Amino acid sequence: GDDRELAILATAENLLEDRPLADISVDDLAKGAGISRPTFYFYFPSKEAVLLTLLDRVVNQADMALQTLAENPDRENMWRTGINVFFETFGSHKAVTRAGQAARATSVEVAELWSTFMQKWIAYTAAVIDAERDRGAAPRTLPAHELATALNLMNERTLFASFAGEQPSVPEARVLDTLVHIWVTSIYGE
Amino acid sequence: GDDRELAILATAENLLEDRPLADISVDDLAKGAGISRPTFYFYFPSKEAVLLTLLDRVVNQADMALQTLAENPDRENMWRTGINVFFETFGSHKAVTRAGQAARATSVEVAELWSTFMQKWIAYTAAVIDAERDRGAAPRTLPAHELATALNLMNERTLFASFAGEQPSVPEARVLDTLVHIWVTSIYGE
Ligand SMILES: CC(=O)NC[C@H]1CN(c2ccc(N3CCOCC3)c(F)c2)C(=O)O1
Ligand SMILES: CC(=O)NC[C@H]1CN(c2ccc(N3CCOCC3)c(F)c2)C(=O)O1
Repeated sequence: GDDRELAILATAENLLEDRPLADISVDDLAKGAGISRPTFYFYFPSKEAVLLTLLDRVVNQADMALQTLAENPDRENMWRTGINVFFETFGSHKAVTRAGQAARATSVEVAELWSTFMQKWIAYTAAVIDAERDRGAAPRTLPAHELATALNLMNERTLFASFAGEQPSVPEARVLDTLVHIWVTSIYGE
Repeated sequence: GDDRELAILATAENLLEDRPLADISVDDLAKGAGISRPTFYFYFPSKEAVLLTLLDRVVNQADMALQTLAENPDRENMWRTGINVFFETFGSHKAVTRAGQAARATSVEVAELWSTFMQKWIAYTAAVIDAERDRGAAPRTLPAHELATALNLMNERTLFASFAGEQPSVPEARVLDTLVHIWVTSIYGE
């Protein structure tokens, strides 16, 4: 039962590494999962729903890793370890990341899923900036929530350009340092 | 001759304010332009080609405005006036901007057009950062081209989220100040 669904999900993630979702059929997904097409539709209403579940797993993986960091005890290193959660989680799931990004234009559930977790991560970013200002380590410059929004959107666009190998992009081996520098200077700079 | 093409372009930009390109037909474009459908196809092979021409006009408008600034004579104000070129140009063409962004996923000519001008604007950003470092006004921190890439991708994503009213986004009345702060602190901060 659970294994057939997992088999579908594993096949989809494996097939997404070689071609986009538009070049993958339900028959492809069923074959790689060792099931029939009617059996597929018992577990998922569409191949788009399979992607939604894959993306949901990846964004929740990143969210739970951030929560783990948040519950635990320099300033540059604090932000680097946190940004790294997203660099490593989405970089370990590049095919799903890329396909989920492109799905936002056509899937309201995917758009709402991405929007929901971006709001959460921006609010937590803003809370950390506020706490940094409260203790006197960061200056009171921009409204923290607007600063947090821009920095998070930067990371979204820059990480996914690097993972997709877009032209232009920051080389993947340089993107962590690049983002950390911009976060640290814009949060602590006066 | 030239007027019929211009009439097609004006109709498309006007129709794109109320609905996406997928909800606009060649018959819509021909009717608003006061021509027949075969006459439309004399001027453009598809409605996607009409969008390409519209976007080409907008990115060249922004590029030429930047060139005008570049040929002419504080540091925060220098970057603000330059970022404003893109805020005003694309903000005066929000429907085309939005439709052209979404077209990158399906149109190679649109993707290459956006990629071409982003490379140009990143290289010019990097050259200004370098000149700022050469004269001693900016510290030698990140490689200037990688810094320039991240900042330009930030502006792309943040401007277009604000113009589209996405959730999350920086309010349009705050996005110029937000971006200028992040550019200035990350270029001049040590
Ligand atoms: C005190 C502490 O633990 N600091 C670590 C920071 C990291 N971080 C954060 C949030 C969202 C993101 N992003 C970037 C990538 O995509 C979306 C969200 C991010 F990179 C980093 C945050 O608030 O905690
Ligand atoms: C000395 C001088 O004239 N400085 C003004 C700066 C502004 N600027 C620049 C380039 C690309 C962008 N963007 C952001 C929006 O989308 C893509 C490119 C930008 F905002 C700003 C640049 O190099 O000149």
